[PDB]
Amino acid sequence: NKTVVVTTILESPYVMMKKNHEMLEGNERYEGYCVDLAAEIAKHCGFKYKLTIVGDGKYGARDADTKIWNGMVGELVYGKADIAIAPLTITLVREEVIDFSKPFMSLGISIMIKKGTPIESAEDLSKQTEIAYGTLDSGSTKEFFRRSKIAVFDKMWTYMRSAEPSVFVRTTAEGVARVRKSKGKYAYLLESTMNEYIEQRKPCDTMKVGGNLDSKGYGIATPKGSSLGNAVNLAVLKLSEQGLLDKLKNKWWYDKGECG
Amino acid sequence: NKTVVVTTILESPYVMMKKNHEMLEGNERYEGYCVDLAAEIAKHCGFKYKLTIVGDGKYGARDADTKIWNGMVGELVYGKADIAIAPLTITLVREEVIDFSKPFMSLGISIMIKKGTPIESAEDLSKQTEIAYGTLDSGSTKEFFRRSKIAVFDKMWTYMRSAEPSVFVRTTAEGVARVRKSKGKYAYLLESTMNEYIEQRKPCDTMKVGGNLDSKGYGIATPKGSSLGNAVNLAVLKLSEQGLLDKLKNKWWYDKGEC
Ligand SMILES: CN(C)C(=O)c1ccc(-n2nc(C(F)(F)F)c3c2CCCC3)cc1
Ligand SMILES: N[C@@H](CCC(=O)O)C(=O)O
Ligand SMILES: N[C@@H](CCC(=O)O)C(=O)O
Ligand SMILES: [Zn+2]
Ligand SMILES: [Zn+2]
Repeated sequence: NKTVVVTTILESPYVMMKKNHEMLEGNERYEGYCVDLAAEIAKHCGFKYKLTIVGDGKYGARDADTKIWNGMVGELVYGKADIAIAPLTITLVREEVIDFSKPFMSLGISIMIKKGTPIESAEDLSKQTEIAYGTLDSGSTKEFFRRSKIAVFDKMWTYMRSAEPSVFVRTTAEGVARVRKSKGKYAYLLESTMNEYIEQRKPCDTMKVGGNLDSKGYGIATPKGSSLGNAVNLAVLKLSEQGLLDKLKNKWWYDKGECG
Repeated sequence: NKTVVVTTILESPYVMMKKNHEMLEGNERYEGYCVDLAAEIAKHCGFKYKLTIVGDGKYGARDADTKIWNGMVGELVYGKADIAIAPLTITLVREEVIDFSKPFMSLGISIMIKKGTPIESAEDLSKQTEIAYGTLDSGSTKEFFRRSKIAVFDKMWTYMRSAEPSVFVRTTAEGVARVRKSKGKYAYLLESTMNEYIEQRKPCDTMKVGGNLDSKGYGIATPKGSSLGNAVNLAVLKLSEQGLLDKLKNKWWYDKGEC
C-alpha cells in the first residue's frame, strides 16, 4: 500500500485552487472536475493519493532534438508520477510511450473569438491576415496543425509557425486573455471543452464559433505497463455507465455558468 | 502468418450486402463503413482477413442463467473469431471479457420518432402512455435501461420490461419499420449513429429528437490478451488523427443521404 502520486495541471474547470486555498492543506487545496474525478477513481480502485501540479505547467510534448518528454507525459515517462488525471488528450505519439484509459470526455479543437469578430470558421481564418490566430504550446492542438494535410489547416499552420509576433501561448489562460484584450484581432484555437466553459464565465465576451475541427477524447494516463492501468480503465467505464461523468460535467460547466 | 477471422454484423450503413453480391466472392460481397474500416485496419496492422457475419445476428449479451455469451462478443469469447469490426459498444461488462481499442466513433442513446409525434425528450416518453417505446432486445441500449438508477430512465425501464405486447425488437431494421408503420404510436430508442443514418434515408419520415441519453463509443474488439490488440489500437488512433474516420462517416451517412 503506497500513496499514488497524481500529476495534474491548473486548468479551469478541471483543477483550480479553492478561494481559501492558503488555509488548506494537501488535496483539500484544489477543486474541479478532475479533483472530483480523482476522488472517484481512487475510491473505486482502492488507493490513497496525493495531487501534485505538474512542475513545468505543460501537457506534454517530445523535444525533436533530445527526444525528451516534458509536461505530465514526461512526469509519467520518467517515473515522477504514478498517474495523470487531467484534460490530457489521447494521441498516437503519447499512446506509444504511456497508457491511456478509455476516454472520460469527448472534445474537438474549436475556435474562440471575442464577440463580434467577423469569423465563422477555420476556412474564414485561413483566408485573411487582419485577425491573428494561434494555439497552446506543448499540447495536442499545436501538433494537430503541425501534422494536418487538410488544405485549410495546412494553410493555417504555414501562417502560425512563421507569424511575427508569436501567435502561440504558454497557458490556456494566456490565450483567453489575449482574445479578450485584442479588440477582435486575435482568435484562439483550443479544445471545445475549455472553450465552452469560458463562454459561460464573466465577462461573457467570448464565444465558440463554427464546428469542431476534429473529434477525440481525454483519458487517464499511467506509465507503460503500470499495475494501476487495468483498474483505472474499468473505473472510468463504471463512472461513465453510472452517469457520474455526466453529473460532473453539469456541475462544473453549466451549474457554474454566470452568463445566464 | 494466418488469415484473421473478422466477426461483424449486417447493420446499415456499417455492413451491407452489395447489390451484386451473388456474383462476387469473399470480402468483396460486402460494403459499408465497417467494410472500409476493416480494410484499413488490416492494411495498417499488416494482416490478411476474412469478413464473416455473426451467426445469431446479435451484438453480445451474457445469458443470466447459462452465463453463455451470444453475438459477436460470444464469437470472440469462444474463439470463433479473431476480431470484431462493427458498431459494437464499449461497455464495462464486455471489457471484463474482451478487449476494446480506443473508440472509433462516438454515440449516445437517442429517440427516433415518426415525424409529427408529440415527443421531444425521454422525460416526455416517461410521463405518458399513448405512445409505446422500446429498444433492440439484445444489446447495450437494453442493458442501459435495465441498469439505470436515474429516475426518468428507471421509469422507462419499468414500463418497457412489462409492456405487452413486447416493445423490444430483434433488429434495428425491425425497430425502424415499427416506427414507420405505427402512425406515431411507437418511438424507438437506438444509438444516435443509427438514428442519424435512418434520418437521411427515404422515405424521410423519421427523425431524431431531443439530446442523447448517454455518451459512449464503439471500439474494435479482440479476445482478451490477443496479440492484435496493440496494433489495432495504434491503427485506430492513426486513422482518427489522419481524418479518415471523419471521411468515412461523411461517406456513408451524408454524402449519399436521400433526404
Ligand atoms: C465518456 N465519453 C464522452 C466517451 O466515452 C467517449 C467516446 C469516444 C471518444 N472519442 N475518443 C477518441 C480517441 F480515443 F481518439 F481519443 C476518439 C473518440 C470519437 C472519434 C474518434 C476518436 C471520447 C469519449
Ligand atoms: N488537452 C491538450 C492541451 C490543450 C490543447 O492543446 O489545446 C493536451 O493534452 O495536449
Ligand atoms: N451497439 C449496440 C447495439 C445497438 C443497441 O443496443 O442500440 C451494442 O453493441 O450492443
Ligand atoms: Zn463512485
Ligand atoms: Zn530542444
